[PDB]
Amino acid sequence: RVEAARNVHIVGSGDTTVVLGHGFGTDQSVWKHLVPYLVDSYRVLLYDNMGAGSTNPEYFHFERYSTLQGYAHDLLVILHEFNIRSCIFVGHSLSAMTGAIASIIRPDLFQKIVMLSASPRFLNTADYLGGFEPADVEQLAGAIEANYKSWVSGFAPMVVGGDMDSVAVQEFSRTLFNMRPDIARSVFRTIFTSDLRDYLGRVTVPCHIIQSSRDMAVPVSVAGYIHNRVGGRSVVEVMNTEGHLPQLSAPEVAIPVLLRHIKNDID
Ligand SMILES: Cc1c2ccocc-2oc1=O
Ligand code: NA
Ligand code: NA
Ligand code: NA
Repeated sequence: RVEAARNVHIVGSGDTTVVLGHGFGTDQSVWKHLVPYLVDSYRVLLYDNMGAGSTNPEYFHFERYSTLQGYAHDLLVILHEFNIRSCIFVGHSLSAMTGAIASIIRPDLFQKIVMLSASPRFLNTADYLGGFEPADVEQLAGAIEANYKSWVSGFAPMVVGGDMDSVAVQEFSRTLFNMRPDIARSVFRTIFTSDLRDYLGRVTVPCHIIQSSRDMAVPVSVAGYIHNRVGGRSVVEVMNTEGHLPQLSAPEVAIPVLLRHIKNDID
């Protein structure tokens, strides 16, 4: 059941639905410090993607999940099946891009996109700074197929930032361990070999572009890159936070920023 893989969950109520997408290695629980502050005003729809929960027996890695375009298509199917009208889409990490891709096809279904820790491409070119040289990609991949357990122990603190002991690193490690290792590797490869830069000018719905100032995976210049290239309205806010999952690791800072961008129009 594709429904089992997505694990769509709804909470809250209101005239507007907020759809929350998550990044690689985590799941919808990454939004645990945001949801309490939305449910009074919004219906909230959460879903799992990018291989999350694939240690569940009922999980099957459908063919559509071979590409980020397939995830974008699947998001559109979710919006259809849950009768979504003009959602506020909040995408962490690559789900910002699957949301953006989807919004080019059904802009009528998106009131806005709020991007958190988004990047259209991690690998550098001669002319584009994504934050990774080839050596960096190969070193981050590390033991992902040799020894999944070892890989997680190194990957999780690097991505989350701060220090290995933090609850956020523990949480990210927990969700990584709810991924089947083969799926983690294939999705990791999909992501690092995807290049979404060409889509940006086709995006027309308003984009609120939020990131940590100190994110190992997303140089500060990436927020500006997106801002300069999208085809509709946009705004940038770079937070004084570290790490790729600041909604989990620095909620005291990140949650009020997210709420302001959810609740208020540009501009
Ligand atoms: C694969 C991958 C990542 C690796 C490191 O940092 C953030 C990432 O987000 C992703 O989707
Ligand atoms: Na697949
Ligand atoms: Na379906
Ligand atoms: Na608004």
